[PDB]
Amino acid sequence: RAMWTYYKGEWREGDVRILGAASQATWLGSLVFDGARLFEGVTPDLDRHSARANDSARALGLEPTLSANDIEALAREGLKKFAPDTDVYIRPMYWAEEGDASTVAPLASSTDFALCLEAIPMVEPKGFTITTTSFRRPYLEVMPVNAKAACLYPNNARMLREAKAKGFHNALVTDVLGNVAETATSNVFMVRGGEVFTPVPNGTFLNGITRQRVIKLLREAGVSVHETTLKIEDFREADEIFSTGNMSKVVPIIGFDERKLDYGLVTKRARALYWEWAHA
Amino acid sequence: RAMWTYYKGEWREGDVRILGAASQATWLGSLVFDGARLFEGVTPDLDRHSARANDSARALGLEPTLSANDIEALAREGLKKFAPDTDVYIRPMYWAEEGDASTVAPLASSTDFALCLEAIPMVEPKGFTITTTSFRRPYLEVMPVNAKAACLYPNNARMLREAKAKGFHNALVTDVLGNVAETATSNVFMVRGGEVFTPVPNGTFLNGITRQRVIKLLREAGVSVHETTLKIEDFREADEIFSTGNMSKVVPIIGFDERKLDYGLVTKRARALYWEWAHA
Repeated sequence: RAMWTYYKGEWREGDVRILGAASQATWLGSLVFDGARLFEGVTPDLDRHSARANDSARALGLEPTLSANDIEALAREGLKKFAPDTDVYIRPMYWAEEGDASTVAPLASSTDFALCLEAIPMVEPKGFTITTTSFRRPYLEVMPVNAKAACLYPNNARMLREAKAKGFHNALVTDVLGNVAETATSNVFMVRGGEVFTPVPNGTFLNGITRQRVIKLLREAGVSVHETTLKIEDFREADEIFSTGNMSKVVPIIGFDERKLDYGLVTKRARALYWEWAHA
Repeated sequence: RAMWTYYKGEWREGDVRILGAASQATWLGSLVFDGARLFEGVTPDLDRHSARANDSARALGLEPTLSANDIEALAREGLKKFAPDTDVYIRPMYWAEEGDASTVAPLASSTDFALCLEAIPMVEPKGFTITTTSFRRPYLEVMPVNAKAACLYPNNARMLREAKAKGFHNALVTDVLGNVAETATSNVFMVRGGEVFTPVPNGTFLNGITRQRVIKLLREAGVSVHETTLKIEDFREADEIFSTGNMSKVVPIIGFDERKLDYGLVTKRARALYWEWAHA
């Protein structure tokens, strides 16, 4: 429950109201965000997550108010406000307060910032199940998909609602071509014949920072990782399925519709490799 | 600058911060809104706009807290707080404060409400110009487009930015099939041979409340109105082009790229007919 938010030059505790009833971002959707993690005393790829927040802001027509180093430095300061050995979820946020002459389009100079830190214990994942969804990923021509932006997630939400209705935690999501992109909440991986396969980045989903780190570590450990075009059929044949993302880094997928799947060895190795590097 | 906002059972003037740093809606995009208008002492179709706010909410997985009559009554109470002869933009808003077990999907029971009234002068339009845009309308398969939702507008923002880059106010927007849908901010109409043509609803754009009113009134005045598929070429050859929407109701489009167009006679009839009905 413990929470600290940096807003208007001050660290503030608890619930901090940051968006106004007449803020452009509030009803016209310009807010972007990212996510880093403090756990077991370390903050892996905090620098990369800090940098992407600025990228996402610019991708949404905002003008980021802090350098990547500023955000990282501020994050580390905020973490100090927590009790020792407290795991924290770090969410930087940019948004426009005003619109330009068109009202709908953001006035870049009106960009504001907030950094929200929430105490969330880092727990070993028990894994989750997946099913298909009737909805698909958008693409750049119809949504700003090249950004970690709030406006993209109601799509993810309805997919999750659908999955939940069907008795599953999450959904395996395809792009408009019918090729697997990711889950409704995170990048997806599969293991087949001792090899790791993951959807090739094509811009319809975020090429996750955790994803890249895991690929890098797996290949360094001698594991073959293929970034290629994957279909639903490929995941039907998987020996293992897992996901990567900021909150828990590496999470097993223990069910795909009627096929139950074990928490696999290669997934466990991936997670082990991440933790080694994080504490190196 | 004058503003009155109803939030947590209380009216407050000026800037009211309604969305929290950790509100689900803030970084996951679940806020919906509508827009009605007070001008010259009347609030045409306030009831329809109030009702659609609940529709959009359910379309975003929210559970609206107020009936349409409740929303309208509140608006009428708030409007009394403004100085006489003040034109007001009326914006009801729904959003989720919490997410469910998935974090990303909104917890319907955590739906909250705010009604923001902004004094915005109703100006007699001189008309605006349009150009084409590289971006397209999304569709139901890839976004929850069946709602007046904040998450749908950063796409429109890109359209406006692109239009501004080419030296025009607004964009004439097509769906993925390549057919004209609307403008980046409002429904579009054209006039040809004394007949009115407007894009047929196909789910890629909002069937505006103003749009429906103008169609109804024109037909009652003996004007032929066609809801058909229109291409860019149709607007290239149009005798008149105009737009409808809550903000200014009926507005002429006086330019399509290099081609200037007059504020046409049928457009003037539409606006006159709207104002007549509005003051009835």
